[PDB]
Amino acid sequence: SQVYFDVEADGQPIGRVVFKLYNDIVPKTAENFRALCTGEKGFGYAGSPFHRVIPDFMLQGGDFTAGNGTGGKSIYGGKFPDENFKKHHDRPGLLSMANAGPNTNGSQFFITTVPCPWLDGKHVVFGEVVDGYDIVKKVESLGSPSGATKARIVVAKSGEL
Repeated sequence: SQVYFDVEADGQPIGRVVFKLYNDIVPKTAENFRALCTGEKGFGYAGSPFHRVIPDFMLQGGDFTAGNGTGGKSIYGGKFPDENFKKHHDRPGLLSMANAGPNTNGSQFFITTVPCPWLDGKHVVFGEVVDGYDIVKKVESLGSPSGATKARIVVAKSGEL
């Protein structure tokens, strides 16, 4: 599956980021993300913020309940188990699940901007950027060491190709 994000910084349009999901390696993790992009469950990522952007590290988002890192939920109810760890954080431009330790996957995710081998076996990798890596770069340059954002960066519209 390929899904997309239309990103905006303080009401202003930046561009569309397109992702391919590893639906034949991590089918349940890729499905959570796909369904949250389309909003077909009546809830999902449209309108949700990138609440934590660390330059030369990653972009963290997906909290569509509270917007600050404390919320969000998966399509299976609450949190779900780590599906597997077959893919590694070996290149920039990967989608990987945020969590609160083992088997606590919900809706939060991050996008890497550098190889992160120290996250292998801790975070489930389920996709990569196939188009718009330059909008990831623009968003990244809006962050800070602390993760605080210089602008309100929102996933204004999301969907599936």
